[PDB]
Amino acid sequence: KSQVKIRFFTREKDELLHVQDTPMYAPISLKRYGLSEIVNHLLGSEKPVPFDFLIEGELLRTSLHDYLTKKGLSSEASLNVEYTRAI
Repeated sequence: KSQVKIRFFTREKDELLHVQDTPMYAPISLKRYGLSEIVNHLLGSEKPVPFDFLIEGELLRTSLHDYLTKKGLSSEASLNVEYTRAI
């Protein structure tokens, strides 16, 4: 119940901001800051880039947990998580 499967993608044109399609598990407690830590690690960022995250176009304003609860989904859901340079 503590983890949820996520896959990252971006519409950013900058190739250096592109991560692989690969799925991974994330704690449901994570919010924008934790998720940005994951993406910047995957990118091997020199200096960390501030990211915002969207799920099916809705800005992620709190935790993955809160999103799942709002949508009536269990953490057995697989989430398609968009990232963008911070708004």
